[PDB]
Amino acid sequence: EEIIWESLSVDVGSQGNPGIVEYKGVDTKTGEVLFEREPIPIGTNNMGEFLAIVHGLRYLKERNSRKPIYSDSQTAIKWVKDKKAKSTLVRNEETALIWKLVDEAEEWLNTHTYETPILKWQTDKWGEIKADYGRK
RNA sequence: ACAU
DNA sequence: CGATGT
Ligand SMILES: [K+]
Ligand SMILES: [K+]
Ligand SMILES: [K+]
Ligand SMILES: [Mg+2]
Ligand SMILES: [Mg+2]
Repeated sequence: EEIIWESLSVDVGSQGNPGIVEYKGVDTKTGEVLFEREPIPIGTNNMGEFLAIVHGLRYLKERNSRKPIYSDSQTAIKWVKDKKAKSTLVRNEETALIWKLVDEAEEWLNTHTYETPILKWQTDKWGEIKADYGRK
């Protein structure tokens, strides 16, 4: 089982969990940063991981790219497969933004098609995903 | 347990 | 040490 180097890798970064959430996507081969989301003041690790995959899907579809996406998040991979982010985060005025983005990401999944393979990055075998923030 |  | 998730 080898790395598919012709791929996009995504990851969340946070200050606290729940806390400030951001995410980015990189070229797995080169590490070039292809997109970065502006920090969202409150969210969870898994909401951010989910938004990162969906953004990757949208980014690759817009560019007519058939590359797969790597994520290290078992949870977010399943949420994308299900088209449903089963987060426990309370809904209130401070979490409104992240929940709006998550709701809109689900809605995009429910209105668009893609063949993009969404693959588990095998951290145990390969080290940290190339999109990692270096904060652990 | 496993994945973050 | 705490948290988010299956
Ligand atoms: K990190
Ligand atoms: K990890
Ligand atoms: K746990
Ligand atoms: Mg991650
Ligand atoms: Mg990481």
